[PDB]
Amino acid sequence: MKLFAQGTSLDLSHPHVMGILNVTNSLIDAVKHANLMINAGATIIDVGGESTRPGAAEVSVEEELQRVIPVVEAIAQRFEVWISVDTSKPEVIRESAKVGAHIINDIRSLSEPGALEAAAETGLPVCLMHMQGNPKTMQEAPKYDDVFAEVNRYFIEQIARCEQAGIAKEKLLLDPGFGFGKNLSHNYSLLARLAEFHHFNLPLLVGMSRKSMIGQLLNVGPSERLSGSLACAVIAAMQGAHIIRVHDVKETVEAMRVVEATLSAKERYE
Amino acid sequence: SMKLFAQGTSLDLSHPHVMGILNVTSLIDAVKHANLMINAGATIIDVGGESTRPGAAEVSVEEELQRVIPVVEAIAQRFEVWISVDTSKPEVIRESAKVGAHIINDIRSLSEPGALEAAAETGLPVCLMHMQPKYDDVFAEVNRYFIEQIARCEQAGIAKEKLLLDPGFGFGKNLSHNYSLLARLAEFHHFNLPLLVGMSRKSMIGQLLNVGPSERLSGSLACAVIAAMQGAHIIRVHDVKETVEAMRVVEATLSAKENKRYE
Ligand SMILES: Cn1cnc2c(O)nc(N)nc21
Ligand SMILES: Cn1cnc2c(O)nc(N)nc21
Repeated sequence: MKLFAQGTSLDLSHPHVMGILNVTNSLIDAVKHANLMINAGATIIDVGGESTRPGAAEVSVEEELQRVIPVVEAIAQRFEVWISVDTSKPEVIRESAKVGAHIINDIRSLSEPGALEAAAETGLPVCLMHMQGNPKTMQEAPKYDDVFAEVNRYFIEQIARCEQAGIAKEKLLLDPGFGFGKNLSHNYSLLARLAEFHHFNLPLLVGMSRKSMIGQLLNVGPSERLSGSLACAVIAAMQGAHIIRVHDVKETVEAMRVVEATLSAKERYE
Repeated sequence: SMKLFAQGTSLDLSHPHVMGILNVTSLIDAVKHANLMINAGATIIDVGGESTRPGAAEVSVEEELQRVIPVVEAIAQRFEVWISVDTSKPEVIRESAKVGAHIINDIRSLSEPGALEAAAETGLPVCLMHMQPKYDDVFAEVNRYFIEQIARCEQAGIAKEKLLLDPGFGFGKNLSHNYSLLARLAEFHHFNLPLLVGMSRKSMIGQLLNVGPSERLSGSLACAVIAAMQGAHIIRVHDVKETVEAMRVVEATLSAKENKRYE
């Protein structure tokens, strides 16, 4: 299983670590951080210029372009690492692709007007992440009859949506969207059954690093969540997740080596 | 529904337990380290008074008793935690039980003269660990050993309800063997006995990552989670606080799963 973009490829025969580069002096520091993450073993860098947190304010397209495009450009010309961009905006998708981004990572799954068409035009890999509602209100009262079933149904529908727009399955990744319109028990129900999403025969991406599903479980703040985040990462990767999106790259890469050694000796866990 | 009974209390093995390592190979400092591990969430303390490491200095019966017994006694008097004692000597087994030890943890699986009888006399739970570097099928060999040792114990009057199995990570095993056993750990549940594992800071992490003993936390946590996801009941570690947090995540995950186990 592989992905192709910008004349290179990403081999997903072992779990990859995606380091988070939050860009909400600035350019200089961003590239410094990307370098540290690459040295720590990150093979994808995730650049995001609009907050995806509960209650977040929107960001204008001109400001998002200013935050994201020169960061993506600078990385793509200095390093060989793959680059993903967290954007919902057609114009950021186009301009990011133009300067070398490899993966379109939209928490809104190209729901914005023109996003679907801009994504397809790029020819790039696209991640489809489940979210209930939208970031302004998604965490007010998350509710599911059957969260696994509804997330699974969403993937079926969105895959169809992308295919019809000319984005082939071979370009798609799936992400259950931990924390996005989900309470604590919803998150663990999905993590417990993550392996069952392999039926789509698509790459699985997960992001749990320092999130509330760890915080609310341990009752600690964001800086005390490394051990829980590693446990989540390991649980996901043992079930065959292909990309793990994290803040703490070095520690996560070490954990994935152990997972990889265990998987090699096996005849995936489920 | 798996439980262990000892010294008038019981250990509920419906969820994983973290066992903290207390090295005593003074009494004040041993008690304070035990207090820190309990505060960090360890529910068993493993006390060792002749090191189990390779080529560690052997000690006399009297020395091991002087090292081990006062520590077991002090913990049993001050805390509600369960106590595991690392020993191979009949006399230490006997005296440890007398001052409140809950589990006999013998890396040699009660192989020394007298040890099997002394263990059976105490009525305490007994951990059977595998130790031998080469195997035709390391899992099959470890599985045969367990079959052998379980029988030997049952013959001596130690019922199956008292046994725990440990595959013995790093004990006569190379990198490949260790990960082979880790990968297939869930298959050992066919014995219907508790599984105890210890991978904390060991060579199966160190050689894989090429880092020193103090740099292996992330890898140790990965091993723990992997074992616990497969239904391992007790995890023996140096870093209790972090392991306990990781086990809490594993338990939230298993509670959401139908099988309550990954294989
Ligand atoms: C941008 N972003 C924040 N959290 C995320 C998650 O969990 N997945 C993806 N794909 N993107 C995320
Ligand atoms: C005492 N000791 C050291 N390592 C050990 C391991 O891996 N298992 C058990 N049961 N005891 C151990």
